[PDB]
Amino acid sequence: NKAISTVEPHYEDTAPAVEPMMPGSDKTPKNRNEKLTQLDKFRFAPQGESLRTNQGVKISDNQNSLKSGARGSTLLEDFILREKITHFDHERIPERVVHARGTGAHGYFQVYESLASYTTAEFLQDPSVKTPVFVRFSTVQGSRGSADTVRDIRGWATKFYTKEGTFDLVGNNTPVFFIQDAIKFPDFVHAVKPEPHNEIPQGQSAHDTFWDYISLQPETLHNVMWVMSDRGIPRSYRMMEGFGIHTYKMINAEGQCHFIRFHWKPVYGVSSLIWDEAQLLTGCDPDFHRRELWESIEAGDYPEYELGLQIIPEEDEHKFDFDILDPTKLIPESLVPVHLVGKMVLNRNPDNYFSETEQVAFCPGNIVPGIDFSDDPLLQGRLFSYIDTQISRLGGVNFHEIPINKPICPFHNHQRDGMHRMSISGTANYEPNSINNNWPREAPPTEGGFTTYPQPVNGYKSRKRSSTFIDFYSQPRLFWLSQTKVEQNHIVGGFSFELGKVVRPWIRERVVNQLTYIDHQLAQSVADNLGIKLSQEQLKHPLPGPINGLSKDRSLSMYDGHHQILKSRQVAILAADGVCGDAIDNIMKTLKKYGVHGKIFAPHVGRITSLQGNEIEVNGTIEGNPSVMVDAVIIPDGEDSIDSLMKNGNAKHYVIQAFKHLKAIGLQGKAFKLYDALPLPKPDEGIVVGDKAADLAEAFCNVMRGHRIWSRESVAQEIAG
Amino acid sequence: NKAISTVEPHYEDTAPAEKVVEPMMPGSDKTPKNRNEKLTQLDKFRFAPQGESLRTNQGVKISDNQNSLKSGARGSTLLEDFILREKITHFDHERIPERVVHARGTGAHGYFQVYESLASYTTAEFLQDPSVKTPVFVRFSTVQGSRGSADTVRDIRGWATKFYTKEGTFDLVGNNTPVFFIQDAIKFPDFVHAVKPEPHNEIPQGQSAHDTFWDYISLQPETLHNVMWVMSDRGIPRSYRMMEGFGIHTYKMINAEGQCHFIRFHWKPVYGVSSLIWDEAQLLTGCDPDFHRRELWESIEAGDYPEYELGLQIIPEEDEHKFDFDILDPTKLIPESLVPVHLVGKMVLNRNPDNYFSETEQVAFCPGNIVPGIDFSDDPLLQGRLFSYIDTQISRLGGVNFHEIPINKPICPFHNHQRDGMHRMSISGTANYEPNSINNNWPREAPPTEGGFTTYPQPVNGYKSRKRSSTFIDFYSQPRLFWLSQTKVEQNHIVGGFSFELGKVVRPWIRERVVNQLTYIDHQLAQSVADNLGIKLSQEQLKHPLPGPINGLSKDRSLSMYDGHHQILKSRQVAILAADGVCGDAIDNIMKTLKKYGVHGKIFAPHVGRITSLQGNEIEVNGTIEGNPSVMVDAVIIPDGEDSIDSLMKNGNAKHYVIQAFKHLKAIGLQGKAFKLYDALPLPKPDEGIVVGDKAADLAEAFCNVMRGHRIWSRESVAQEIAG
Ligand code: HEM
Ligand code: HEM
Repeated sequence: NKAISTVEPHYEDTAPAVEPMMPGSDKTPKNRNEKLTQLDKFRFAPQGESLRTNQGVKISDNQNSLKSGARGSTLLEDFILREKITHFDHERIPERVVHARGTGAHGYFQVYESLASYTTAEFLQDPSVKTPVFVRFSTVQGSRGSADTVRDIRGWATKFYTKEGTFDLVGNNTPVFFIQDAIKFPDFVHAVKPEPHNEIPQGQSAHDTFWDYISLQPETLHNVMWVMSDRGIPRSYRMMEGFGIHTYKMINAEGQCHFIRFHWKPVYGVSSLIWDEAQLLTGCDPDFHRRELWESIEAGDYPEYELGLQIIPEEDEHKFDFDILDPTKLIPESLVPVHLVGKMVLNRNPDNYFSETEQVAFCPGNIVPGIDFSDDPLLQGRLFSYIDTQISRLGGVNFHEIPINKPICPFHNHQRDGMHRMSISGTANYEPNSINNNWPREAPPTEGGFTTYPQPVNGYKSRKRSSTFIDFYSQPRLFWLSQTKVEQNHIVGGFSFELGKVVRPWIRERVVNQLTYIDHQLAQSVADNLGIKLSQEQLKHPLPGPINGLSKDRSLSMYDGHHQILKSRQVAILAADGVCGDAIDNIMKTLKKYGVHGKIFAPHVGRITSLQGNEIEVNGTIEGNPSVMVDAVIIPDGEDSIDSLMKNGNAKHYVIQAFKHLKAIGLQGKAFKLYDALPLPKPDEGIVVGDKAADLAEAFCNVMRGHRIWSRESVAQEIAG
Repeated sequence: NKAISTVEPHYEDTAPAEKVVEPMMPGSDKTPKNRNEKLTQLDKFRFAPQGESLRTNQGVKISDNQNSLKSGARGSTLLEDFILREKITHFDHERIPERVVHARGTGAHGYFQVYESLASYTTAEFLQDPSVKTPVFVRFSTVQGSRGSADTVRDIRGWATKFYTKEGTFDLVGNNTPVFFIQDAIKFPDFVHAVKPEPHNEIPQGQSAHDTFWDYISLQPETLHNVMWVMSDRGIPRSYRMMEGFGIHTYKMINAEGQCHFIRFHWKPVYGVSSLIWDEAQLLTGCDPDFHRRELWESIEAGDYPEYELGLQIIPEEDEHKFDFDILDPTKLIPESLVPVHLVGKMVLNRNPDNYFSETEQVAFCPGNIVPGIDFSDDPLLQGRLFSYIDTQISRLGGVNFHEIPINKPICPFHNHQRDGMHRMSISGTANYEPNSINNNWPREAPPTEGGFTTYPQPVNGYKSRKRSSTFIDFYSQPRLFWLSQTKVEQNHIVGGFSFELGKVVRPWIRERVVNQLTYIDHQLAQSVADNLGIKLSQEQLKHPLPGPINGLSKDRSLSMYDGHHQILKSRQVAILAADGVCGDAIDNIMKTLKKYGVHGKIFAPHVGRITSLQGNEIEVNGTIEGNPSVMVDAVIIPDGEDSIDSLMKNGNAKHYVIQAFKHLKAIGLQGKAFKLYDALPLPKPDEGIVVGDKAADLAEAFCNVMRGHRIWSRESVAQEIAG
């Protein structure tokens, strides 16, 4: 009778008589902006509402097709079924051709002080204006189901909804790109994408065709160095840098042009995973970066970034040992410093991933008055591409009427029709007209009408790479020389693991040969790893010289040049029934004092009982949340807890793995027994042992500030875990 | 200077000269002698660029593929650069929508052969003549995840087979379990939405382990049977070569005399049924998301061709109502010990695609694509499916002419009066209506006795109504049947699947409602899962009524993967761990003993290229220990060599290799000083799955015979304690 009712219409309440992830409107409705307010009209509230067809007809039985009898044939006249299945059948739209895998969030931007001296852009004029933003973060190679923590460039697209136009800063998490001229983009992407016969491999550049292309195109080496480094595996989108890469122009009210490069510097520091850890994480949480960003917004650890600019007066364009118009060159911050000019806060998750994140459309050609393009030949080709791709991705030329894509300022023009036209126009569809007195009207430049800066143009129509672009190794060498030794090793690790998966040996030898033109130690280390004998002529290949008297730049090193923030990090607390309850409380309160999140992982979900008899709510099982998902591990005392964990292979392995991943491990009291029973060397600077819980946790927090125990790395390679 | 030359047009060779296992290649490169009538049809659409110029799509030679046309070498890019715009345009529009379900998939060409004429059951031409080789294209897939998601997830596996027969293309569109989750097509979007990533955050990818899925399960007990299958190890197959397939639905077959037989389709693999274990499967998605796709492609390049026997359960029309379940209910299987499976033919997949997008991505299957001799039953799930596959393909493949895409074309004639539509390839020149006289009514209808399709005149009696058939209201007997048929090991893995999945469900009332549903299936099942979830079952929950036997059945052997099916040794993979100083003759005798049983040995060393034996000889290695962990192999063997052992004992991944392969119940072979490495690990007294010997070929022989059991299940209780 009750089983019978589950296949009959459901007319009664199904709701029962720490919290899950929820839509932003449910969880942070108080965080608002002008764009979110515009989106409210498109939001729905089915509470108290009947289930209905798309035409507004109430449905009585959502459990059964209309048939010729209870056991009969389904009838073609069932329009309810056919409308339902039909909508389902056509849910999917094409994924982005690159950066298919991504995640989005709303926030706002504030300029610190008017930049009128350098630009007329309205969203950079008034420190009291809160300019809404939408940001999509992404990887690049993988399709939309691929894993978050792969080794890849990360895309970083910010849509500023300004009162005089929508401006898109479409950048990456490294300051250079792989290629110089847009014409090569499909060649480079085809090389990195899965190979066309077997569509293997997903979310990895470790295959023949990528390294083949690298080996024939030395311009790629600079960005390859970045992605072979630990920059290629950020800990979190909240903890990477961001760059527009291209040189743009900035025009002020006098008509004076400054060359400009955009930056985002994360308030939460710059931190990365390690390769083995990253790869494991694609296994146990392929949504790690999306989830972490979603949950950091719900926690209050709101992503914050400072917008920076490198500012170069027009007359200084030719004073560097590199073309500022070359997208494989960066401008070292030692020569041209980054002025922090404003701040972005991400503070609201979307309600519907598809409506907002999937359908959002960015393009670098989406500039606003006060900003202009440069002759960077990568950027020039990009301007064509973004609008064109969106024609098929979002089904036509009205994608700007999709609510996430709408400006918040007026947008009157003479364009008409196209697929899924939302607007209803009633005035003259041509300019000049008199029948409507020529409204809407062109705006004079002094009124905000966009104009192009009158840069001089002298030359010959030609297909030719500028001779000033032909420098392929000096910046890779500078970036190498700027790394710490641990960072250099991980670079060598990156190249060797990736080339290890290249089948054709001549491709690996050809890449190693390229490396001998950057640094001989780097080439030698990779070669040794690949069983490659380097000739003496190779060991002696000539190395590039300093760039404007520069051979290192500290800002190019994650760990020596940037800060590590303790706040918002995650700590696994391993505990079973019988754990010391006061220990847990004391650890928790301490973690919280520094803004760190303690997660209780136990052999079962629900609650565990402390030896004091109190119940403690568990955050998940040990088996479900392995050590790769947390920054550090702490184990509280309690005889029955420790004994349970020592019988648990996963709990023992949790400690071995975190050790090998160079993470801080805290051990209280009898908990050290567990460490001592394992095949692990004796405690080092990152094994905090103590009897007092509060003391131990304070010391444990202090060790976390260092991010990882780099000195452990040598012995870590001998650990069986 | 060479550096300048790389940014100017490339007019010279780039391949290497000489002096020098094989990369994966388009099937036309590696297996051109594996032919069929379909591949020959596809030969017309292939191209040899060797010695050809680089051209626009209009055929215009390109002189400089390295630079946009600008106003000067350092100038602005000109709008007039049609070469650039054409190339970027096409790239900008490469992607098409993924399939709304089973978006992650792999395809391979092959052929089907019937054993004997099935004429007494069906007129279907491809089941009439053992001499003919019917071309097939198969697409295997997962269900939930998008196109980039990982192979070895816990999911149902899809298995669609397109038969290019001479009187029509027939699609058998199946899954790797014999039942489905839901009874009626109208529920399909609800179920799929429930299992797909949740709509606010699109989390999680390739997992049912989240609240909305198990919310749906707890409210729709019809789902429970197929949930048992996916929570078992059926949900993590070793290989698409080592799983079963089922059409699930009762279909009809119709012989030339108009007789109807109710049937159900089966695929039985020659290479047996073998599954991964969960911890292993999960690690596998991290180190190789392409694992099944790669394995299938490499199996074909190796000549370990996927082989499957088509099977038929056949039920005379008059037996329709004789079972303790409705044979039109797709949450119901027909136990093979009530109605046996009759093997009637054999499929072999023997060629890989040339272009994944052209063939695998663009192929369209639909269970509405039957041929004369086969008809539909009133299964209310199947009936809805007929509508969806054509409809979905209109947007996925860009319109109603997707049948003209080469991979989709039939190999027989196909004249009709359809016309136009987006990307019409064929050019028609005759009357476009029927009846016509201006072309004498050609193409013409075909009489049934000539092979024109006809529906078998099944009686239809009822009232127009939306109602679930009373005969479908049995949600718990077949889950119980399935549970009681598993070994205790398989039962434990089912409990672990429920517990891991429900462990990731945030809302506790959903976890409790599922555990409650399990009390109506088996009290011990519920209790084990409730223990792992911190749920205390009430006395009234443990006294919930359990269902009775099914036509006198409480167990069916075929429903157990390891008790009721075969393990096959041939085609399995073995890690041979070695470093510089390995005993060369041990590797040779191992390699040759493995070759003897058709087992592939892989030398994994601390570095790619070559290791040198103590004898002094160079050995090409298959890849690094680091880049090829133990989850990628069926078993591990460590040859002798004091310098090799000494190296691996300092390698953290080589030691973990043994530990992990031990915990994953795999067979481990150690020769001589190799055991020194084993004893130094935290592992117990060597068991039946550790083979130790000094003589290499002796040890390999005993090693291969231990591989015969697939996994060492008796080791399971101790492996839990082993430090990961
Ligand atoms: C400096 C080099 C480049 C950077 C930093 C960059 C950055 C990005 C980013 C972050 C996205 C993802 C935007 C999103 O979330 O929706 C993206 C998308 C894309 N870019 Fe690039 N890109 C670069 C170069 C190129 C080039 C040379 C082309 C080709 C001309 C190209 C074509 C595309 C296309 C077609 C998309 C997909 C746009 C869409 O579907 O919405 N980009 N780019
Ligand atoms: C017996 C249960 C079912 C089985 C065994 C099954 C099997 C499959 C398989 C294997 C595929 C992937 C085919 C491929 O490789 O391209 C598939 C795709 C699909 N199925 Fe199902 N299916 C079932 C039920 C349903 C239902 C009830 C619906 C909807 C009413 C549905 C709609 C679809 C759709 C729309 C696709 C995508 C087809 C395409 O894009 O070309 N299926 N099904």
